[PDB]
Amino acid sequence: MSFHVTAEDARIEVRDNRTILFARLRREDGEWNDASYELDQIIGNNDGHFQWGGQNFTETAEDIRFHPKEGAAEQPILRARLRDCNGEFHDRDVNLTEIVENVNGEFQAKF
Repeated sequence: MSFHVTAEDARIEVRDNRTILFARLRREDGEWNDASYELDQIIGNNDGHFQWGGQNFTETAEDIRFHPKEGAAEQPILRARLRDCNGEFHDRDVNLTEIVENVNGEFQAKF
């Protein structure tokens, strides 16, 4: 059970009302380099529904927590409370690791 060796420092943060994800990534050289990339251009909130597309949903969301590995499943889910168009806020979750992948300490959006 090893999705990709192991994920360390793989957490997101709120920077300038924008989502920012940083983590140690390994390049083909076999070296581990800590990279940081804003998820604000990858994830998004649509009227309270979690829809990753490219929005600074981080400002319209709370409880900004990312877990790229869930127990033995190593399920990468992004948790965030979004506020629905009615004004109701609820926590949502989406597979962020499946959105962007590691390309030698860099990120690439598959969606």
